[PDB]
Amino acid sequence: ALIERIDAIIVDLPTIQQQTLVVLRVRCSDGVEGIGEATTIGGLAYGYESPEGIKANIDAHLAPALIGLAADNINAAMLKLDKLAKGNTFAKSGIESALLDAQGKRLGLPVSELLGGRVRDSLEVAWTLASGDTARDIAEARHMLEIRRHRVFKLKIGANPVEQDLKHVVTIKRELGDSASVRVDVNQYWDESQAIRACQVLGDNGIDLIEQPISRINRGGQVRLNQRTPAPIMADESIESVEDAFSLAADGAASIFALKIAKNGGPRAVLRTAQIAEAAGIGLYGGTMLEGSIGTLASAHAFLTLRQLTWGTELFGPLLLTEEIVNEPPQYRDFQLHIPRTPGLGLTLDEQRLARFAR
Amino acid sequence: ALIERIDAIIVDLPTIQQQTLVVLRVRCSDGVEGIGEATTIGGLAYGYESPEGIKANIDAHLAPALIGLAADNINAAMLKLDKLAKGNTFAKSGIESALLDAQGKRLGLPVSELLGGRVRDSLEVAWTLASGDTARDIAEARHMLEIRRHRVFKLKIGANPVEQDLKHVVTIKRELGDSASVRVDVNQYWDESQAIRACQVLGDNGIDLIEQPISRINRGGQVRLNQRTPAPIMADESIESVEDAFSLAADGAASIFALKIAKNGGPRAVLRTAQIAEAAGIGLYGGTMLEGSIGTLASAHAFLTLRQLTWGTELFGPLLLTEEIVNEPPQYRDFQLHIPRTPGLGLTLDEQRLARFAR
Amino acid sequence: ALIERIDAIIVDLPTIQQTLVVLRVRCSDGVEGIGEATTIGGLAYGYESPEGIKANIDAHLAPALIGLAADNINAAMLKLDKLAKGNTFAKSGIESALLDAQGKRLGLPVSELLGGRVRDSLEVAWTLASGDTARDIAEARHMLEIRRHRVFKLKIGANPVEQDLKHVVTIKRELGDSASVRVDVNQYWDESQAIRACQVLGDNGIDLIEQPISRINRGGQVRLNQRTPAPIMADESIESVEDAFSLAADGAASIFALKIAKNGGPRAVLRTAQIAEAAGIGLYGGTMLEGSIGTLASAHAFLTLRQLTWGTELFGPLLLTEEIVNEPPQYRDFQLHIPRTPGLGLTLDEQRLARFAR
Amino acid sequence: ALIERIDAIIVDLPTIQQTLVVLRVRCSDGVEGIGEATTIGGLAYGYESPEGIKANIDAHLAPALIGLAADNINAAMLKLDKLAKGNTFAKSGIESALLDAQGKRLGLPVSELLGGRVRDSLEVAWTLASGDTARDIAEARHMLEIRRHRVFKLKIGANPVEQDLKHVVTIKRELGDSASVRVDVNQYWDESQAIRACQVLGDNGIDLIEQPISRINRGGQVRLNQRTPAPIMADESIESVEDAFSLAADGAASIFALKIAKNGGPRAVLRTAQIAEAAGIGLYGGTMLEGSIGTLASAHAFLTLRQLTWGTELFGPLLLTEEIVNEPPQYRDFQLHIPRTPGLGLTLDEQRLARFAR
Repeated sequence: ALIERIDAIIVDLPTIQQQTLVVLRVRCSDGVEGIGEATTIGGLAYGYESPEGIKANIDAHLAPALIGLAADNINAAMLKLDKLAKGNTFAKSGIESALLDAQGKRLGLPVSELLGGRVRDSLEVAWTLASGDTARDIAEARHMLEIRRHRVFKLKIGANPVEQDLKHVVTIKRELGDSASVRVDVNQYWDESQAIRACQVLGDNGIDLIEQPISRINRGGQVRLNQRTPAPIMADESIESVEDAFSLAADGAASIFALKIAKNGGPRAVLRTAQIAEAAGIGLYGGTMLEGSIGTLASAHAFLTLRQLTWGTELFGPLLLTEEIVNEPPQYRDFQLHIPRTPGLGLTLDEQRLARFAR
Repeated sequence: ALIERIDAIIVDLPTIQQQTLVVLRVRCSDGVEGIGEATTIGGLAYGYESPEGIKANIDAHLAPALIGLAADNINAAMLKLDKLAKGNTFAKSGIESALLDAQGKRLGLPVSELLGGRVRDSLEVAWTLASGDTARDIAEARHMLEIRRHRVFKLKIGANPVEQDLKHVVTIKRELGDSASVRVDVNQYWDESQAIRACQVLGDNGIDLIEQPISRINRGGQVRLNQRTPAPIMADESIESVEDAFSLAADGAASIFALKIAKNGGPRAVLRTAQIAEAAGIGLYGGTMLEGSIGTLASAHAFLTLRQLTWGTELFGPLLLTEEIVNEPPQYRDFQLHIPRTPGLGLTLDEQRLARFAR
Repeated sequence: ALIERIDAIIVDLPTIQQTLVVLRVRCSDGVEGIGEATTIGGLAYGYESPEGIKANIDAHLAPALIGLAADNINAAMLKLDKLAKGNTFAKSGIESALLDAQGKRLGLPVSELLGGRVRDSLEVAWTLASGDTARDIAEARHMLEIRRHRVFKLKIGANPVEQDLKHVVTIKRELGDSASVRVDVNQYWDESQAIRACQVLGDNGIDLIEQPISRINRGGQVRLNQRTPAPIMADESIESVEDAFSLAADGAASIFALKIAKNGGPRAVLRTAQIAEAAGIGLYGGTMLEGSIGTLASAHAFLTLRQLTWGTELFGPLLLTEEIVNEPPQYRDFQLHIPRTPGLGLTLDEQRLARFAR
Repeated sequence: ALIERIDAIIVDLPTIQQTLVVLRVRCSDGVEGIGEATTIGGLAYGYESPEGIKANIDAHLAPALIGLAADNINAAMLKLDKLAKGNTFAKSGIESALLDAQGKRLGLPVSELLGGRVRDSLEVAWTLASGDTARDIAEARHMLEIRRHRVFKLKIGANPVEQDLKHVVTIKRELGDSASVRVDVNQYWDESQAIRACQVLGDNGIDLIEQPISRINRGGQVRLNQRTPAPIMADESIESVEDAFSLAADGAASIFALKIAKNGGPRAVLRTAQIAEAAGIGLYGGTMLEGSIGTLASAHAFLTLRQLTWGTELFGPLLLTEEIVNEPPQYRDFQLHIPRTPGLGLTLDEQRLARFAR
């Protein structure tokens, strides 16, 4: 089987205002087509790759290089892209995901099987409390706990005065008590001078982990916080490649790594980061860039092969979408995401919805 | 335009007993004259440069080297002074300030514009509670808060027994509560054996940051305190040059840097320190050597170009003066210092007051 | 003066082809600023490709600046940093254009806007690219003859080590003291290969070794910086100003190559240059092979530096057969000469722009 | 397909004897996978001996896998990690057999199961073992003559330093550029001896120095990695994948020897290989002198690596006079050629298996 065609479609989907995704379709000579997803959050704010640049680069450089190569030699295809292109992990993630989807369908096996074999069939899924209103957040958390959908919550902070964000988080934790795990994500917003007292308060008031309190540019401060923060520090934005992860582990910059296929280069590349982490004794967390079912499931097939994910995952992207361009709704039940053992990613494109939302 | 003349005038001004300033006047061939200020605190106690030495060095070495050079090539003039003179940052600060003032007037642009462009028009201004009497300090702080002049206060400590200074500060903080930010400046007075418990008490009792607890000679202790003090440590006296700042950031000696044009070599030189800080993720604070409006405004035009100043500034020098040798009183209103977009520093000399206070 | 419109045009020029991205920033006061965001061969030398650069300027970068004050460049650039991470080549092209418009507006050269120059010309190196030893030596001798270049660079690492080594050493052997010979490995070797390679190179009079190993091996660069008999230069290890700080703090290189495209503009490159100065690191004016516009923006910044120990490699325009600029760069007596005219001192050749635009 | 039975058979083969442990994993779907757990001379080169390997597979390892899904190798291997610590040789033999059965099942070669190959053959070194200088040079010249090997390894450290040094240098002196000469000290020297030895070696064109000192001297390897003029290779310092991480984090070697037996299988060795790639470390395909089965399992993994700077030493089968496999390894033109047939592309020679089994 040879790679015959690769399409990159930008889609704008409505949310509970809209999430933009880059859907990849790779048609192989044997009639099999694989699908993948390259998604990011708000244009360029969460990465150098935007949906437009991703499409531009796939069309102009990445796809032309693969047409005519064997579909079933995923290693050769990706190694070729690395040689031709520096970075561009989001784009490479979608392509790898599509190639793995296609190979799974072709052999009748699920992607996790191609990746070695699963050790579980479901994954714990956290939930971001996003209203900004403390009371609403508490109400929402209790509701999600009642319907058994989530029991691990995450608050995004850093954009308001430190004391304001602190008050918010500590209040939600006191109210929920030991009924739920509460974590925070600062997304590099604080500088070390701010993080010093903040991490102390958070750690002292029951917050389980602090995700990326300061900027990736301050490597030394990450090492110091990793030694002094009462709550463990998780690296997210500091990881923009498998080599970054090695670098962070050697320095003792964090005790937990967020695993994101988009920042590593696909399902196989995230397993390298995970393995570097495992070799050094660093805890794992299944991360997301809020992708729909394709990218969420591609991430999921990889995480199912992992020995332990001490902190669970945050694969809730599909729950934020009102519409999807896939026909099979994901299974969220009893605090987890359940993954089928069907061929490939086990997804089928909703051609009607794809045409409607494509731009 | 060529630099035609440079005068260095020592002036003794009355305070709320007196502050000595070195006023610089640079006359260029096109009729434009720029003004600058080289000021220090109490002779030689806060630096190697005294008003007398500054005047001696400007007259004998620094000025002669610039006469006849182009007024509008500030980079060439300063680089020339560095080649001819080691250190002498206070003197160089006044000259740069005067050269930037002159160039701004010449092109009709404010100094901040020459420095790249402002991102704000006003700056938060802290206030030093100096009576030494706890009760008076509390009374003063409440008054300044009431008239909306200051909401960030700083206590200078280190000269009395540790417990005495500690009691003083903690009492002022308990009384003011969350209505004001309270910070301390030890000016290198403690040794590390003292700072260990002191920083712990201060940090535990609501003090936001500790400025220069120990001597610049103990680099290792600054690194340790930066890791163990509950409240972030700010470097001030450890910075006597742009290279010192780089050195301190590489060592992880402090999480905040006080920015002073006098200790760096002028407005442009302080931007280098700030940039080294920004590149390493270190927080910034706009410092002062208690200069009048000229040096305060020269400092201000530089700080307005900075992305963030997590800790505000302490540009309150003019408020301590009963008389000034400048005609335009500075704008302090609603907790801040407001900076005009007028040419140069936007100041004019009060020739009558200058003649009267010159010595 | 407000920013009214920003045009990003992809142009393919023939070489002795090179794809450039030309920026045109028109301001409400009638002043137009021009800039250039250029890379080498698609995505092989950076994360940005001409197509992605344009896509991003058109969809994100430019929209954020329309209506802003054209004269407050710091404010404009700080806005792009907030809306987009990375994207240094695009950001560089935009800043260059702003500084150009501002120079024209004030009737001052970009170098003055950046503080004031300390020199009027920069030493320029030349890359011997035939791949043939006799041919390279003949080319170098010629450049030396016409007094155009006396510093030559050799791109190696893509052939068996011993071959590349034999090549470089022969060239230096033949030229001797008449020239300065340097190599650029562009991250091709691994530490195990560079150990002996660096030793051999240094022992044979090569002045410097540019980026021998990959930026991913920080410990190796630190080791090579301490053991290589010839100084190690960082190039690809620098992808932002903070990287420069990081490398400096680690003692990973004794020389930093300075490229506006990799840092984000003539101002961002000065931040990198100053961090290096504060640490005692040697400087080198680098290039991404841009035409005159990009080369001149780089130049105006390099003219303000107290010292460029290893000179520059701003020979970019020389590789081109045609330019979309009206003023050809002045290359004479081993150097590039920069006028004191307003802005970048360049104007668009509308006719040729339309011809090579795509 | 479930795992139905696992047989571990000790076989002694004559050499130009070597004891191997052959694994036969039979699955419920009729597919049989074969593997090999081999070490050199009892317990002198590892913690596992043929007798202990068998004892442990029979009493612990195998019982835990009976009934499990044959096609979920990761799940099976993670089970062994939990029930038994260490035991990499046994674990390696088992994984090799599973991958073989899975390749046969799917009709795909093991290299494809591991991701897909980037080459069809691997460069193979040869160990000159007569111990006699003239004899070694004659042997090397011959291998070069028949185009079988051009890279030779010399095992030293068991004689007075000056003697061993004199030996190696003479061989390199005589062969010159016609060949790549390397040494393996197998932890024989102490740091005080390696200081001068490494210097002399490097000065005389030896390409690399494999494991000069003991894994117990971490600081020394870090020092030797910074001072030795020739690159230092880690072999015995690697006894698990985590060790590889540790050595990489410390900057203890610039090259890692890759051996499935020391890491735990073709998959475990890829984990080690990738940690090395992430750090900029050079790779070398190593061996524990296994016959075709072990050599092929190693090979299929090495074919997926982007780069093996120093080649391999998969000459194991060549040392044997008889094999219990039906397909002889294809050694030609300095390399080992690996087919694309299902699994390891090998089948058991039942007749010979029974003859040499013990």
